[PDB]
Amino acid sequence: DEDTYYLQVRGRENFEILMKLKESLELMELVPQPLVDSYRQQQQLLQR
Amino acid sequence: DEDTYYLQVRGRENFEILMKLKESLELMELVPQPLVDSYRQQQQLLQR
Amino acid sequence: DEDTYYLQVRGRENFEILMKLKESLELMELVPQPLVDSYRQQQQLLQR
Amino acid sequence: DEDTYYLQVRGRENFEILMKLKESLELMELVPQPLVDSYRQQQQLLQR
Repeated sequence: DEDTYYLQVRGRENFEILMKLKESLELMELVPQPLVDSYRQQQQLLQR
Repeated sequence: DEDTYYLQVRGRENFEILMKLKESLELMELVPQPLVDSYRQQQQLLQR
Repeated sequence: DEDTYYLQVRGRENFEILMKLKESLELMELVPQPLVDSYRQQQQLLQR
Repeated sequence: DEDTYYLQVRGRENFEILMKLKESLELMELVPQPLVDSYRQQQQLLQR
């Protein structure tokens, strides 16, 4: 139990923010791991 | 068309982040407007 | 170490989605617990 | 004005949800456009 799930979200504004996020989170699995690591490094520089 | 929607999210980690968010976004409608305005002020102080 | 944090987000679209979310998540602490429980119940009805 | 921004988020749980999201949203720019389009198609199948 960890595959696709259904998220009931009320309100267009709310749905859109999460929908774009669902795409960002889901797509993060389709981005080459080595390329994500590099980004994490650029981000590791400063969380500010 | 702006009521509750269904968001298919794959991966437990992904689902949990959005699920907690769905709750935060949805609940934001149940928090007294005047009280949210006050918070926005405290937040308006600095986005840093 | 769990108070306010700084999140560096690149891209306006990205910043806005998270900013509105920061407000939703942060405000969730300002909404009466008993009132949130009631919502969670309405949400507990179905995650679909 | 649309580059990196700073998001002040209070509470570890809150910060973590948005932080992982900041990474997902930001990384979405590093994932080949043609590959994202394919995903969007798989997602276009059903929003349920």
